[PDB]
Parts: sequence; C-alpha cells; structure tokens
Amino acid sequence: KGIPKLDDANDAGGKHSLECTLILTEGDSAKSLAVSGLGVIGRDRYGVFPLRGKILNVREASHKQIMENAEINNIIKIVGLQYKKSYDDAESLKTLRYGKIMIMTDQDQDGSHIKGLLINFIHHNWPSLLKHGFLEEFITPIVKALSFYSIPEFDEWKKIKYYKGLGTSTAKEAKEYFADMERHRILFRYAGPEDDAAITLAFSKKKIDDRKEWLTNFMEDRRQRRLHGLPEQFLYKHLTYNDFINKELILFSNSDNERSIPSLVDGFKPGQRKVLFTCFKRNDKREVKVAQLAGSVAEMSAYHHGEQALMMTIVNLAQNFVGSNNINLLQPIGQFGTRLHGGKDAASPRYIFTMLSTLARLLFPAVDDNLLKFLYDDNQRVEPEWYIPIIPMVLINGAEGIGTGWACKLPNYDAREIVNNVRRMLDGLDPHPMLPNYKNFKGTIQELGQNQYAVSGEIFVVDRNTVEITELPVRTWTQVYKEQVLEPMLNGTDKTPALISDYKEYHTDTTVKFVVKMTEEKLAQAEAAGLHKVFKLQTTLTCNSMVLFDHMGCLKKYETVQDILKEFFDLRLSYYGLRKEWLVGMLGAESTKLNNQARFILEKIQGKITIENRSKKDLIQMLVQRGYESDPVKAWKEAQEGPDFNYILNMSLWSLTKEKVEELIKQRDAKGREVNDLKRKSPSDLWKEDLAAFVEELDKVESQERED
Amino acid sequence: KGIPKLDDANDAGGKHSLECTLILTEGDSAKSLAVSGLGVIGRDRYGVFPLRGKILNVREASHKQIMENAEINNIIKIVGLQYKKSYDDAESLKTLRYGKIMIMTDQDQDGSHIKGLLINFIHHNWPSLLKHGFLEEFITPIVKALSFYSIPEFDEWKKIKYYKGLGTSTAKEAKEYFADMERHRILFRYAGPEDDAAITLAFSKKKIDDRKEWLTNFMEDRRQRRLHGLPEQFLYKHLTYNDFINKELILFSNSDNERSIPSLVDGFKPGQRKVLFTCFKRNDKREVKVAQLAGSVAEMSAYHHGEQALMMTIVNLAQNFVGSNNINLLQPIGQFGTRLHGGKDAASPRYIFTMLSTLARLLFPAVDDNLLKFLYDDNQRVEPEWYIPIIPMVLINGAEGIGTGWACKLPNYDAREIVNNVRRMLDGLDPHPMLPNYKNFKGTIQELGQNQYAVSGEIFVVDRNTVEITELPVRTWTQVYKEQVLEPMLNGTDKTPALISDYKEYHTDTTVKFVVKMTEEKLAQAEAAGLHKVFKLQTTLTCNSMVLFDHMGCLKKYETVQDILKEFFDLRLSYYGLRKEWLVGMLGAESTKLNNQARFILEKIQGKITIENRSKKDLIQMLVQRGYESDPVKAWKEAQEGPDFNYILNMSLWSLTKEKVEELIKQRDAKGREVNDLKRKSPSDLWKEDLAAFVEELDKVESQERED
DNA sequence: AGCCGAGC
DNA sequence: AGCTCGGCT
DNA sequence: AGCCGAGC
DNA sequence: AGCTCGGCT
Ligand SMILES: [Mn+2]
Ligand SMILES: [Mn+2]
Ligand SMILES: [Mn+2]
Ligand SMILES: [Mn+2]
Repeated sequence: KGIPKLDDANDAGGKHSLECTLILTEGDSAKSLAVSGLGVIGRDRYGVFPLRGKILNVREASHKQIMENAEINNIIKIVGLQYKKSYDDAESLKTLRYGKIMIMTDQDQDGSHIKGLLINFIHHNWPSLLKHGFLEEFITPIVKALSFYSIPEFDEWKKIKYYKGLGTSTAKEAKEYFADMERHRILFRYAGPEDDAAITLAFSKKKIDDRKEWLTNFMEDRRQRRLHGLPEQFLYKHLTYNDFINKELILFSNSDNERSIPSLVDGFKPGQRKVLFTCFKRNDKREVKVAQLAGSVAEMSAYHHGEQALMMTIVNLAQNFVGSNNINLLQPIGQFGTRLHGGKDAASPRYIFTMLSTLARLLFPAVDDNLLKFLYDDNQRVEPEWYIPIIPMVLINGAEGIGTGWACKLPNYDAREIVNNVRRMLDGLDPHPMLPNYKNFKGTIQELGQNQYAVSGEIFVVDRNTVEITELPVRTWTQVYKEQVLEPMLNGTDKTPALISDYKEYHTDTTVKFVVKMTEEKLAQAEAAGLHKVFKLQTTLTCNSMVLFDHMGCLKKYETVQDILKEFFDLRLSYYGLRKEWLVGMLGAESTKLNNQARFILEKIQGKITIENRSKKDLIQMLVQRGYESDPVKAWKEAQEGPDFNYILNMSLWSLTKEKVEELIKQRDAKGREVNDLKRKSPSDLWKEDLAAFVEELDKVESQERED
Repeated sequence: KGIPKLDDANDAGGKHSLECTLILTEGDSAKSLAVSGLGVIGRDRYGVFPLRGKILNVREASHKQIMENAEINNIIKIVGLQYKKSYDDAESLKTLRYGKIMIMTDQDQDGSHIKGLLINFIHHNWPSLLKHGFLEEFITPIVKALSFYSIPEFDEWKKIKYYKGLGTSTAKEAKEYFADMERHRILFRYAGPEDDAAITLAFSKKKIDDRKEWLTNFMEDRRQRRLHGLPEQFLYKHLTYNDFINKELILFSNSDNERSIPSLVDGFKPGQRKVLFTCFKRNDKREVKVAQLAGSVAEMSAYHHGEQALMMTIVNLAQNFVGSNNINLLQPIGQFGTRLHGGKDAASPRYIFTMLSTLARLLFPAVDDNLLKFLYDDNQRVEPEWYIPIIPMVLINGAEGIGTGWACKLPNYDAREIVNNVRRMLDGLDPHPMLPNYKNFKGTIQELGQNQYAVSGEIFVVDRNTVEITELPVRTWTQVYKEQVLEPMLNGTDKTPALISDYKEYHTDTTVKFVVKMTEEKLAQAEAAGLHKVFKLQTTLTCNSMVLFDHMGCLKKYETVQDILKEFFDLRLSYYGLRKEWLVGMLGAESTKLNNQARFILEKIQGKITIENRSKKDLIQMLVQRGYESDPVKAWKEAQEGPDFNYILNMSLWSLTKEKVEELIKQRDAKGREVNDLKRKSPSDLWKEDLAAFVEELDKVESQERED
C-alpha cells in the first residue's frame, strides 16, 4: 500500500472489508502491543496503524493544512475514505477497506484527547459513519491489584501495579487483553443533538467561552463535591459521544489547564516545580547534564510524562538571553539558545549542563520548606503544591501557557522594582504602578492604554545615507528580523520595491547592531514616515489574559498586575509570620535540648549522678524521675501532626572534658540569646533581611554577568 | 568540488596550487579547531579536511577495497593525485591542487598511528612525493604549566592543564598555535634506505615477526632503562621517517599491545579492569544504564578514550549467550545480544542496563583489594595493575585481543573443572589436562593435535527424508548458518545444485533447532559422506597464540593452558599467604583496640580513673602515662608505608551502661577468638573456603538461569 | 575474504 | 562509518 | 498565518 | 514530526 508503519489486515480491501477493523494506536509501542496482542489469528480482520501523537483538529483548519497532513491522508488511504462522500447505500460502502476504526490509546487524559480528536475528525468529515457506529475504542487498565480502568474507581474500591501508558503492559498481558474483548471493547454511540453539541463544544474555536463556562462548572462542582465528601464519578458496553465529551475529555481539559497555567504563588507549573524541587533535593555542587537531570527529576518527582518535554522545560528554565528570563533559576552551562534564533538554537540536552543559580535558594529560602504542603504519588512524597518565594516570581519571569478555554500571558518585570514595591508595602504605603521590564533590553516600553504597551527597539540616523539599528523590540529575534524585514527591504518584492541599498551586521551573541545604507531621498522619506514604523521596530504588547491559580488552586483572571502583587503580598507576609512561629518553636526546642544536655553533663562532672553500670531500664527511669525532658526536638517535630533521652546518652565521653563542657555552656547561652534575638524581630524584619541578601547577591551575580 | 566535509583553500587548483597545504585532521572537532585557527587570512592557501579515524592500510589491501574506499579517493580528488603517476617534472606537478599535506592529529599514540598510516599511504603510492618533503605534521601540546609536547618531557622538566585530544584546546588557543608555526610545524624528511625499511617494517604483514623482534627490543630496553634510572627518551625542525617510526609510532604499537592483550593474572585488559574497578567502587544495589555507567567509569577510572569503545566493552562483559562468556561478571539486563546474530543484535547502550553479577565479588574478594597495587592518573588513584581472582578467569571467559606484532586467542574453560584442578594442586597432585568447554554448549570438542581441536554441533537422522540439527559449533551464529549454509543448500548455486528440498526453524533465543527435508537418495549420499561435513557442523579450533602479560608485565607466549594454570596457581597461593598475613595484622590491631577500649571503660566504671573536667592535654598525657596504646588500627595502617586516643574518647556515654560493657567484653573475647581461629588456618584453607562459597553461588545462579 | 575486539 | 592489528578458517 | 510552551 | 490549546499581532 506504501505506508511502511502500517500492518494491514489480510482481509482489508477484500469482500470481507466491512467486517475488518483498523486499530489506531497512540505511539508505536502501543502498535507492537496490539500486534502481538492479536497474533497470527488476529491479523486477518484487524489492521493496526500508529499515530505520532495529538492529531490535526480539522474542524477549523485551513484547506492546505489538511491536504498536506500526512497522518490524515494516511488514515484516509488505509480506510479508503473519500472527502465529502456520504456512506449509506451498499454501493457507497463497497469502496471502504475497513468497516470500523478502533482507537487504542493510553488510559490517561492525553489518550482521551486523541480519542476526542479522532471523533472530531470523523464527525466533521463523515457524520454518515459516526451516526452508525463506525468508531470504537479499546480500553486498557490503568492499575491492577483484578483490573481497574480509572484511578477514581480503584481509590473507591480501596500486589498493586500502576500502568503508565500502553507500553508498560507487555507480552502475555497484551494477549490476555485480546482474548477477552467483551470487557476491553467499547462502542461509541450517537444518541442525538447532545452529541453534536458536545463535540463542537470541545473542538470548535467559536466555543472557547462556552468551554470556559463548561470547565468552570466542572471545577466548582468537583470542589463542591470534594467539600461534601461525595466520591469522584468515573467511567468504565456503549458510550455516547456526549457522555464521553462531558465525563472523560473534560478531565483532559482540566488537567491541561492545571499543567499549562501557572500558579500565582511561585509562578510555576507542576513540571517546572517538580524540576526545581528535584534540584533543591539533589543540591548539586557541580553541573549536571540536562538529560541526566531529566531522568533524575522523573525518578524523584514522580513525573509521568515523556523525557523530551521535561528536558525542554529545564532548557526553558535556564535561558538568560534578552527576552526570556529576567532571573534564570538554573544556570545555562552550554549553549541553551541565543537572542539570534530565539532559543531554537539550543544544543541537544545530552551535550549541555545546568545547576542551581546561587539566587535560587535566596528567592526560595530553605527554611520555608517547613511551611509547605508536599504532595504524594503512590506513597512517595514528591513536591509541594507551591513554593513561596520572597518576591512574586510570576511577575519576574513572565509566566505564560496555553490550556483549554483559558490561556495565560504575562510580560517580565524588574526584580528591583518589585523588591522596592514590597518594601513600600512593608512600610505601609501603596505600591507604585509597574510597566513591563526586560533585563538587558535597551529599547523602551511605554503604556498605551489599559494592559496595552508599545515596545520599541533603537534606531539612529548616522548620516544622510546611513541609519544604525542598535536594538530590536523584545522577542523579535535577530535572524528573523534580518530575514523578514531587512532582506525584503533590500531585495524588494513583487508589490513593494527595494527601500534600502545595503546593510551590514556587527552583532554580538547578546547584542544587535545593523548599519543600513539608503539613498538620501529615501532616508528622508523614511524618517518623514518615522524610522521605527518603516523599519518595523515597534510591536504592540497587550496582556488581557492574566490567568493564574490562586493559593486555593482556583483559576482566577487578574485585570492588573497590582492585584497579583497585593494577593501575593498578603499570602507571603502571612507565611513570614508562620516562619517566625515555626522558628521560635524549633529554636526553642533546640535551646531546651542544649539545656538538659548541659544540666546532665554538669551534674555528671559535678558528681551529682553516676551513670556507670546502671541498667538501661533503671537509668531511663531514674532520668525521668530526675526531671530530664524527652528529646524536645523529636517531640516538638512529632507534635506538629518509650521516652527517648538518647540525645543525652549518645554524647561522646569527650563531653566531660573541660573544654567540651566550656564550649557546650557557650553553645547553650548562644542558643538562648538566639531565641531572644529572633523573638524581638517582626516578620517584616525577616522579609527585609531576605530581600537585602537577595539584592546583594543579585548585584554581584548580574555584575559578574556583564563582566563576563 | 562535491565533498561537503571539506573546506577548500581559495588558491587550491589555481596557479599558486603548489604553495597550498592540505591539513588532514583527526576528527571534525580538530577540523573546526584548525579552521578557526587559520581564520580569514589562513583560508587562502590552507585547506582543511577531516578523517573519520584510522585509515586504510593500502600497502597490503585488495584492489577493490582500495578503489571503493571513500576517504582515500576523497584525498586523491582533493589533492589531485593520480595513481601510478610519478611527480618530478614541472609538467607533472601542474596537475596537483595542493603542494603539501599537513597532518594534524592528537598528540597521543593513536594520532601517531594515523600519521603513520598516511605516511604509509603516500610512501606506497607516490615515493616521488615522499622523498621531496610533500608531508608535514602540525604538533600540538599535550600539557602546559609554557608548553610540553609529550608526557616524558614534562615529567623530566618537573597551574597545570592536560590536553586530551585536539578538541580540548579551543578558541584563542587554536589561534595562538597558528600565529607561531615555527614551533608547531615539523617536516618529514627522507634520509635514505633506513626510512623505507622502517615504514615497511611497521605497515607490512610480511614483517610481523620482525615487528615482534622490534617491539621485544623496545620492551626489554625500556625495562632495562627503567631499572637503571635512565630517563625516558622523547621527541619534540625536521623529523626523518625512520626516527618517526622507531621513536614515535613504536609507542603506539606498544600501547596497542598493552590495551589489546590481556593479563594472565585476572584475564583483563586495562579498559575492562577499569570498568570492573568502577563497578566495585560504586557497589550498585540496582541496575544502571550502560551509557551512564560508561560516563561514571570515565570519571572514576580516568579512562581517556571515546565513550563508544567503553560502552561496547561493558556490553561484551555482560554477554551470557552460548559462545561468549562462561561467567559474565556484569548482568545483561536488557537485550545485550543473542546467539542468533552473535551479539551484533544488542540494543543501544542508552536503552540497556547492567550491574555486578553476585559471583563477581566472590571471584574477586574485596579483602584482596588490600593486597593490590593501585595506579595513579595525575594524582587520582584509579585501578590496580591487576586483580587476583580465586581462579584463572583468563581461562574461563576465553580472553582474546589483537595488538601489533602479537595477538591473543584463548577458548573458554569450565569453571568447575578449573576449581577442581586448583583443589588437586592444593592437595599436592598434578592437574588434569583440560579441553575447552563452553557453557550450555550441547556439541562436542575433541583434541586433534597439540593446541588443535574439533568443535562439532549436533545433527540426527529422524527418518528417510528428515534430519534434525539441534546444535551448531561454538561461535557459529544461527542467522549466519541459515544464510550461508541451509539457504545455499536449498536454493542451489551456479556451481552446486540444490542438496535439500526444504527446512523449517524451531529456534529459541538461546537454542537451535533445524528440521531439514531431503530426498531419500540424497540423504543416503549425505550420511555416506557424513552429516557433520555435508552440513558444515564441524569447525577447527587452533590456539597457537596464547599471549599474556605475566605478573611482571612482561609479554609471554604460553604453549599449553597448564602453564597458565600453574603460573597463576603459584602467584595466587602466594597472595593467599599475603592475605593471611594482612588479616592477622588487621584483626590483631582490632583486638588490641577492643582491649584498650575495654580496659579504659572497665576502669571508668570500676572508678580507677575519672575523666570529668580533665583538660585535653592533661588527659592525653595521663592516658599515655597509664599505658593506653595509640589507635592501633591507624598506627598499623600507617606503618604499611600527637598520640590519637580519640577511638576511646569518642565512645558514647551509653558505653558505661551495664549492657554496653557486657556486649563490649563479648566483642572483645569474640575478636580474640577470631584472631586465634584464623591464625590456625592455612592459606590453602582460606582458598578452599573461597572456592566452596563460589561454587555454592555458582550452582544457585546457574540453576536460576536454567529455570528462568 | 572474514571474524574476533579495543581503539580512531 | 570503515578501518587497524595477528592468527586462523 | 504564526508565535508562545508543556504535552502527545 | 506535526500537532493542541487561547490570545494577539
Ligand atoms: Mn500517556
Ligand atoms: Mn519566559
Ligand atoms: Mn586521542
Ligand atoms: Mn569472550
């Protein structure tokens, strides 16, 4: 047939074609799983073809984009479909190579997404097939203990095995699935108007706001459900397209917003936060290859997606070039991308390295980890719902992402202006308004209207024939500008003749210099029309979707950055008071511990009590009879949810030496003074300390950057 | 010109061609290094072309192999050479695009090898060029502190930087090298007959035995030199081909034998031993990807070669299929290759894992590490000159390798027969003779003549038309046998008609079953001529080169395996006596330590001495005045090349509790009894213990293998 | 001519 | 990638 | 139409 | 690889 990745059913194309089934699989490992699953006998009436991934959404797409799509036309040639053909009459179905499509995907949410896009494809092009049951799915278990086809069903029911993707199952497993097909095969049924309404609601861009309402209800409902203790409702026999869209695809849509839409608190997405948690736990003193760090992240954070997406998450986190990260929390040791190509010139993750910026733990103090809520994946504690940085990182690095029904775009903001605004609010004033600010951007950004800005590079008149372009607007890449602006100006086009006579390039990996030559008259005309407009050095920047998850995990639209700043500020200063409470608890327990250590050893050297030959039971009983406390640090740590004095009896015999008692009394007095000194500090003073340290290191680091 | 990897000199092919120089580089990183080194001005008269690696040796090679060699014809087209053309007359040199070839390689030995093969190429095809100085080299530094062009020069001279390959130097470095070319450029000169004699000696297979004598002298000389303290002689101005061959290439030849020819002792090559040392130091409880283990080996063992060669070293170490390793010291967790394709079907090192066999440390006991001599790379201690296994592993896994002037081939041998021979020698008898034995090989191996054997698979007559082939001779691969034996028998050839009517394949990944169908008369004729001959189931195995490095590092040829066995036996039992000496030293120091601990604490509880408030100096002085020994373990460990009693004073206060004194007296008596019990054991009893444990685990492991 | 394997 | 190097079928 | 990025 | 998803030029 000409498609090498396809294994065609023996009876496909023959007089039995209508009884044949094409199995569309997610990935080629699923392909092999199904192939071995059917074996010799299954090969007659069952074809199997792989899909690379998410497919084209054909409902709104251009004609050229559809006609040039390799996968779509592969499925068309395999099944024998013809565009605009309706299938009712026997004469019409004589032309099909297969009578059914059985989609086999993972039992996770992205699988459901592929299911939905295939449903949308068939529903858009051939409703004649969709109404009559041309489409089926082959479900697999996500967990076993007997089999369970969704995590809520297994949780409600409650050796346990978790199945990540179809490739995890193998060998006999696959064959087992294909011996009993009554349980694993589910037919999509068309009930009526509700089905069409549901499909178009999911896959049409006219329905975006509808999707918003859709998802909103879901979120509220589930939270309300979660509040009242009602169990999660789950699927998995016939399944109507409506019930699929609203009870299954919807969880992909919500999971898509949850992974794609950052938190207001730390400005992170679950993947990024997993990466940073892993880095925090490893605490590498030396650089680590991005591929190896990626695998380590996967192990330690329980990151269940593919390695490529995570490696590029890391790369995106490390990028320091103009227009990317105002503060990069990972160091880009390697080629991580440049201003020239916009980062697309980054070297392979196998050949580049990274590690924590020395500002990372200054922005996310280690002690604050004791204030967070760490989540769990199958009894493995992984990473918190959020970190709580000393300043609103969601504003600094310009968080963005694309979900379903909502998207998020924020531009960057100067760290020092944000630090100053936090200081203003700590001193009881109102914050100043803030325009976006991009580190090392030499151009201007000026406020046009509400949430709209003009971003302009720099261009100068050198002389009558010469202009010098020293800056391009933020996110305009050097190579792209050359190809799409200066080169068309120089060579001219069909409609537009040549404006400029020549140009030359003086660039730095981090900077832009163009020297353009024009005729006298044509420069005069260009500056009459204005230089930034003619040379395309002004772009509009409009942020009307700032969508973030607040500290409750609720999606919220913020109209101004000052709202983000205030909400963050309240939360963060609350957590600073929490940090003081925790610190007086911990330091207080430590000081009591040091005090009972000192009393014990001071009485041993003073001769008040002798430990020699005392039985363990008799000694512990005597110690509790003499008033010694039990391990105040372990007791206070356990209290946050036999008597242990080991902290006293595991001390060295060196303890009773004169300089050990001396240094231990000094430690005791010093810890007491530490508790008294921190007790008199306000939480705001704690915050100001953190901010001062952060700016000291920020000046050192950025001046080292400019010197290098 | 059509070669994309080439950067051609601007003046190449023009009227200045004779003044142009083609730079042949080792690898493309060297190519880029030279490109940036010449810059804009250098590009006019200097071309640069990369070589993949070692090139074809054209002196003895087939005509087809030469005419089809891509690199050779690339250099010919680039320079403009013509085979059989002599270059003297001006008319003849009018046809060359370049006047000189400048070879730029690494300053290590393999670079010298490439230099030699280019010299051999030009000398073979065009002596007219070689006599007149057509060839130059561009040397680079191997180390800096000023620059040094060989490690012996730098050692004799003695921030220090070591240069591994040309790719380590970069940027300004390269440009520096090409600003001063008087120091870095060296011209090869043809003195006379000595040069030709030297080149042919190196590169001709008629000269193998000559090379042997050659290398022998060198080895002896250097050892003699090394014995008398005379410094190593080094090179690096003109260099004659003779002086190059005998003073430079020769060190590649010797290094090639040292890496390619295993030791008699542990049966390893430096790379393999580095791998196993790394595994021993990591002590992985879980599997590790072969790529990651490879990188870790590189870091910890100071392995200076490419990652591919090391990853395949690991793969070769893990292979358990019939005809590879009788005992695989690494576990093949993945697809590491099968009997079918001979291991060439192994999966990529990124997708497969390994770890230590549970017999690894039973064959190489950890305590024996204290008896070895660990080498050093730039102050980093890495791995021993050899390990000392409990049985001669060089016989078990069938060590082999190809150097210069010598090669090594040994077949495998049964572990249990070797263990039994060692037991025989420990009981004072002579060893039995041993034929080669391959684990899980169902065929036969029979002695023909001295060091020659017949290896035969298994074939049976089922009935008049049918024969069954259940075994192929060792190292004959299933796929290869099918393609080159059964398929030609079935399809016939131009000369030979078809002997067999059909065949079918019943194979297991680990086993071979062929059922062949023939005519009655033709089976009769085949068994008349014999079934093993007709069906190519007998191969000859001749081992007349068994070449190993003895325990002195001297190359030695062994005529029989019994010589290997005896030499190993003497060395190993010597090291068992050493192990007893070391063990009574260590256990004796431990027992003294426990005794002074017990005396101290027993006198503290008895009240004989009080430590409370005593000054550190006063206490240490009193302790040495009262007879307490100083840290016998640290003193005895230091003796193998202020007073420290910390081992007594860092004890817990729990020490003075009644059950701690009780268990400590029990530990003391138990260690004394341990010293007395091991003192009465012979070294042979130690060896027999090791052998018994090894066979217990060997039976458990191999029975688990057959069950799985 | 091809295979064996540590190297380029 | 296609090759080295020596022994051997 | 294309860009932005975590996913397939 | 070529695609999703929403906002915006
Ligand atoms: Mn999945
Ligand atoms: Mn960004
Ligand atoms: Mn090298
Ligand atoms: Mn082997």
